[PDB]
Amino acid sequence: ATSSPSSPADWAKKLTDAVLRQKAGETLTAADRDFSNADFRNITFSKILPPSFMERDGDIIKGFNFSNSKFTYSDISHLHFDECRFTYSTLSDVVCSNTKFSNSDMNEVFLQYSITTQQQPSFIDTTLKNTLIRHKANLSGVILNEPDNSSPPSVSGGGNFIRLGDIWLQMPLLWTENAVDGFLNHEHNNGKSILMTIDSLPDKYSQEKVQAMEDLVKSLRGGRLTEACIRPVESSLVSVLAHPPYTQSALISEWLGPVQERFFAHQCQTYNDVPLPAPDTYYQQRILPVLLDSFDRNSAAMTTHSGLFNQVILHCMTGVDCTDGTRQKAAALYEQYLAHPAVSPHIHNGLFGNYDGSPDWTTRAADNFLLLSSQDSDTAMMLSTDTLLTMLNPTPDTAWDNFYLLRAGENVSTAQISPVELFRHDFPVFLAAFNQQATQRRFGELIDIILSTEEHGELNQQFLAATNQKHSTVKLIDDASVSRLATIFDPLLPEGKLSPAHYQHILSAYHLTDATPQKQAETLFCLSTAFARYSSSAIFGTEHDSPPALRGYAEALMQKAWELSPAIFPSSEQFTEWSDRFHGLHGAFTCTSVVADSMQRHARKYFPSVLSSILPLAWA
Repeated sequence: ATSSPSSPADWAKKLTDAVLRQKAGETLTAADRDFSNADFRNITFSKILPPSFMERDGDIIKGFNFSNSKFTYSDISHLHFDECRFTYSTLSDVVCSNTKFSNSDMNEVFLQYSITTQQQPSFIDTTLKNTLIRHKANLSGVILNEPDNSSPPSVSGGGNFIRLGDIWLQMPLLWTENAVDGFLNHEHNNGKSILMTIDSLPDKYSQEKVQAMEDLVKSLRGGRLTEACIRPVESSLVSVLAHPPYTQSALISEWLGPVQERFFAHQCQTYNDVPLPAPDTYYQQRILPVLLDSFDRNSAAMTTHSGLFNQVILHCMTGVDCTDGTRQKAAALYEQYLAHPAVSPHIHNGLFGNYDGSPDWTTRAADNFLLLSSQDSDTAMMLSTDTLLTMLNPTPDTAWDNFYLLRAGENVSTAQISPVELFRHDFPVFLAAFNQQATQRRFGELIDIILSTEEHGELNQQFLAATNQKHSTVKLIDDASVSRLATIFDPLLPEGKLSPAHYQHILSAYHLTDATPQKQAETLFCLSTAFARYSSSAIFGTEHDSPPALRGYAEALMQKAWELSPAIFPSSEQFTEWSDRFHGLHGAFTCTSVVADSMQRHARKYFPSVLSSILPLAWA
């Protein structure tokens, strides 16, 4: 009868029958598709529907009436609903990863869905009149209407409500560290945030977008925090609000002014003397234009912070995802830089750019970059776009002699002076890049000692590759991996302790053969933290499984450090507690990237110089 009024199981079964007949080619009457008042509470639909219903471009649930239904706590992930009515339904705490709703009426529904949801749901040609939605959704295809007179939905707790067209969004009550992250930080939340949600609306609704954003900014201002609390999300904020159509809002623009200045000042403090991590698509499209704008508003910072300035310009010119406008603006700003009294002297007729005191941006081999010294007024470096790229993001085989040293209107000789020494005194960003290359080289050498390239090519390459990313798709927890790793690490750990021979190899690789017991211990501590990270859920381990061979090796590194110089440790049983969590007494079921976190925190506190010189940068 397309019907049944019993349990959730009974409802779900009638729906599956109807949807299967639909798939069979049968045309169902409106009576057959009437699931008004349906009880679908706690149903996992993937367990009751054929696989085709959850696949990309698979089967779809078309033309059903689910008025005033209960989907509470159910799992509708990866389903596609087309031409359905959800009016008055409860979808509170529903798992809806990548669920699509198209051509549907989802008016007056409760849609604060479960945070266990992975992919945002998306809404195409669908109305959400007076609907309370969680602030993470793809609204690229929603239909908006003029808001009515109604009161915000009745709710148990939380903050005030804002309109997004005729949709309701709930604000947090306070903007705590937790709320700031959950609402604003799309950078640390896989591209999801209220900022991205409001911004996903079609361009025909630019008015509604600005209005909703103004209301959020009002909430934010209405008891804002400080620099410590806004700091984690300054980047996410400017990534969206420093672009049209939010630029046309007098209210947003006024608020954003100080936020962007703080953001810019922070970048100047962090990346003037340290290489900016190679910008990805997001950074090139949303952040670089903001940095250009800040330099445009504070032209003095171009020469005061030429380390950061030159990096930004470089990435604007070479990023595959930068707009033409971004490149042109970068070039225009660079011209102002070159016109500066402190820079113009160094522009040397026979070597710079097109040779007429302007760069040649049509080629990467032209020497278009001049970098002022951080210490001496009269000295500069000149190099090509190609060279600067490689010196900022060094590779194992990058040379540090492909630049021109300028001074006194002359191309000076760089023979009989090591790049290191020049960088230390005059070019801090390159000292950092040089040290990064060195640190990577030495860690690589240790990898080669442990994992020979001739026997374990695949693993050596993976161990090497894992050092340049925060996360890994490679997990060494299958039987073959565990067996192979046991073969590599265990033989270096007789009785669970570092072999004396292996310890000497470490000493030679890190040139500590003549060093103090302390510097030796601190180095071993940091290496122990590195291998603890390898074994964590982020790299080669999962959340519930951490390769025992990697844990044993990290533990023994820490033991030898303790033997060498116990005073480097904070306590007797602090050493014991970490040792215990490295070990699998069979009572440790799940977790620790915790040992790595705790140990690393201690390293930054007491020997942050040793840590930075040992740890791969991406893991810092």
